[PDB]
Amino acid sequence: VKIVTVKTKAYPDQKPGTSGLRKRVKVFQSSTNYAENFIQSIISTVEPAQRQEATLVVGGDGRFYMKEAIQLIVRIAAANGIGRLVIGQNGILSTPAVSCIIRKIKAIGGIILTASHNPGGPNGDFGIKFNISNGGPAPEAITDKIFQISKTIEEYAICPDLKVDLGVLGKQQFDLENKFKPFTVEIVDSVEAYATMLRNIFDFNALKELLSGPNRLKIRIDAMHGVVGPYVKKILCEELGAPANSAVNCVPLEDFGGHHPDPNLTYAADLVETMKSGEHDFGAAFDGDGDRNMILGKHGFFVNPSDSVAVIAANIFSIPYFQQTGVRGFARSMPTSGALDRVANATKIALYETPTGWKFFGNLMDASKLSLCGEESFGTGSDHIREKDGLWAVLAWLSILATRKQSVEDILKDHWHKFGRNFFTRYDYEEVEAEGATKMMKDLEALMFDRSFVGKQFSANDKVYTVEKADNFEYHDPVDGSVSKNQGLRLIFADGSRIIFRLSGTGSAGATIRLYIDSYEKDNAKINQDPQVMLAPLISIALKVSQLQERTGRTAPTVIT
Ligand code: NI
Repeated sequence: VKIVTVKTKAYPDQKPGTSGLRKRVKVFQSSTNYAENFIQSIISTVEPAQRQEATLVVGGDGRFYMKEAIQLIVRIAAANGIGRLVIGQNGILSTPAVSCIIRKIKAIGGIILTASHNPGGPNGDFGIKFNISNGGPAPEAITDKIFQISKTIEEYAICPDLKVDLGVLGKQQFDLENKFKPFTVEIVDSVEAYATMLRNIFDFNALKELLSGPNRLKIRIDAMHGVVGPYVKKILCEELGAPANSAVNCVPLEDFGGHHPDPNLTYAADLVETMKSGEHDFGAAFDGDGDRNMILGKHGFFVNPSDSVAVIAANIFSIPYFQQTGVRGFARSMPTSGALDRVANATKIALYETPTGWKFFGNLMDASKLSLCGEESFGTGSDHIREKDGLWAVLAWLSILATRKQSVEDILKDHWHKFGRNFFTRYDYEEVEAEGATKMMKDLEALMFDRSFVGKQFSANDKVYTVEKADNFEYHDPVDGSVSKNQGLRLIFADGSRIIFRLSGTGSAGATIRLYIDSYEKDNAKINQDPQVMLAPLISIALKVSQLQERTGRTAPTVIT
């Protein structure tokens, strides 16, 4: 194979986010050398002396353009001096599986080709996420270095002629012009190392009894045509014995069947209606790359993401891994509800409240301070890998149903009557006019930081809300030293209720308002009544204090979660 050097002209917009670089498919296939430039920049962060012995893992969610970009990664990694590439069969590898293999075989890191729940196909998105040797996403120091290189790059090395068959398992060796060591590409089964790790975390025998036995839990798992479909089939159906019909949408499609792979009540509607029937005991959906999940009980019973980490926390010792390893700590992002706190308080186990994004969870896990973490945005994880894991959360729930022998509906009722209930809801006000929003935030801040703000009585209907604390949440990471200021406007009431305003805006189009409402309840009787009814006083107070309808006009929210 020959090594060619291509003279390239650098790009200004290739700044990698926390989830790597994402741009619509079109930018990648039209902008000459966009992909090649970025890939050579990722490889360039690996210094020469380390390339021969380095192994990089490559894989993706299977959306359109994935195969063309993997063939580009191979040719540039090969010309650049990287000794070996472990590619998942057909290029398919979920984000939890790539994290698992990097750690397993001690790789330098890996390149994950996914834009998570963002749509796929000719007119959709495409992303290139870079993960490091601990198995987790590359930290700011590394993402900005890639960004410094991309803006000033003049040339990239490539083996144009080299091509590998992604469908054939085993080792492929290639010789590169004048170079003494051959380039090795290893095609690995997409599910095997991942299922082997899960085989030692959970008790696949209790689960084989649960899914196959006389009692047989009837489940419906929707993989929304994304990467976890091969995994559902081989692990839940072939190994655990769930009938073939338990796996819906489990064949990776390039456009995700047109529709977005986003695990929620709106996008996973087809599964929510199939669940409403009553035939199934448990239902579940996952996103494009498998690190997020949605849990459903009989008759469509929505198990809120914030309640879900709390239930797994309140029964964590039902899982063999936690029994043999112990629980180092619990954690959640600040917008997420207080249910995990009520479980954490019942034990001498530490609870961390972190801002939004994996980096916070990853750092504490690497510091051996975190075992189970959750987010209100359909995210659940543990320290078994350094990424969230959607299928791990489903087998953790099936292990709890196996142990308990109760329904999902009953596990949450018994949970709310022990720990009390955190009625949680999230209001999304997608893209608004920035000035009004910043006023709504600034005036609110001023009003929150007052002498008479604290301790005061706010009230409407059922409850009396007294302002115990009020701020703009900031975090000082204990591991990397970072400080993340003004992460969110908090309103904390003395009973346990809370209102959180988060402004996720854009210096490109406008600004998104996110309103999260967490209201605590302890009464045995009010605990089971509907969340929109019970949360109404605080939603009206949130609009009356923020004056959102006043400075932005909008009455109703775009999305309700
Ligand atoms: Ni994802």
